[PDB]
Amino acid sequence: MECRLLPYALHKWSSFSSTYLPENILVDKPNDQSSRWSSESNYPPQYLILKLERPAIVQNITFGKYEKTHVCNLKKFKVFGGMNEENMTELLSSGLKNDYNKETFTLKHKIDEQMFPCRFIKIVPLLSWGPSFNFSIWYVELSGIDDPDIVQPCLNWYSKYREQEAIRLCLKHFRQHN
Amino acid sequence: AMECRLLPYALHKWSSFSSTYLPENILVDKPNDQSSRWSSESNYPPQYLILKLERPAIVQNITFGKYEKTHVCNLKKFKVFGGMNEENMTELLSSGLKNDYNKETFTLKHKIDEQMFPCRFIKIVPLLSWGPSFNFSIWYVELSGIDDPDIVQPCLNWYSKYREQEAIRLCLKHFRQHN
Repeated sequence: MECRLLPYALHKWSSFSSTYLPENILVDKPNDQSSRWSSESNYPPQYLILKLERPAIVQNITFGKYEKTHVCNLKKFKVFGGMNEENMTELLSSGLKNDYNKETFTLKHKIDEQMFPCRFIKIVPLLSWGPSFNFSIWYVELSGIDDPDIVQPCLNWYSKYREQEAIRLCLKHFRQHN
Repeated sequence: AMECRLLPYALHKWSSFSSTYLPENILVDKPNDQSSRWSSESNYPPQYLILKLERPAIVQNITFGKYEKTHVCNLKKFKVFGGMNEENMTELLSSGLKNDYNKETFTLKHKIDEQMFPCRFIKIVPLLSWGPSFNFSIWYVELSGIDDPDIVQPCLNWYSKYREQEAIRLCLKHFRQHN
């Protein structure tokens, strides 16, 4: 197989505090207490939306950390993904250890046995290890399959799937509201 | 049976209103009362009234009352829309009133091909006063058409099937425009 780092850019964010920029998640510098995104508050919604350079089967997410334990670290978070910003699919619900060790998590990337691609990944912090302090994310690395020979047929399948679901739900909702 | 009849309505939403020129003033036909009108707060868009019928109906006409004298606030141009909900309403009429003291009645679009369709909401959108200066004013509105449930219910059933087809067409058009 091949599994590759999937580059991304920061696309949207709920908020940020001071100089704790969304873009700080791009670099792994546990050596620097300011190299993180921090939300402005812990009240929802808070999130970062990452836009991949190209669509990919997004298989893992890796979170870096600070050199020491940190109150702002995410005790709980969710990850969503989709081909656009709206209607994203939940890919993961978990949490980080409050330590200085990088952690990698498998993301949902199949429906039944068929792989599906994302263009956007949304990280939703839910709980900090110390309840008061803003949510912080130090570093995010996405990995998966970006080989077009795999991604393209998955995109084709997934476009049809989402179209069928849109229709089914369009009519379901149309008929409920009548 | 199936006479064109007055269709009662209530005021549902409005863009704005000036001072005591309430949206509800369109419910009463009092041509000697200069204050018996809805007036928008300004003429900048969008301005509108949305009327909610008591029951769904085939809305066939709209009648506008007037003041006893000519008035600058009278609608030189206006449009009317209607729908089963407030969103995605259909244009039913684009016209204008005479600057006189005569009530005017206009036929509204109420068929798609040969099939009648019903509305629950009617939106009146003033566009021009006679009038360039003064705010948009509406003195009195009367809706008329068929509200006999033996006509309206089957028409609603058909229209739901029609709207479902259009929803599907547009859903796929919009899904496919976003590759």
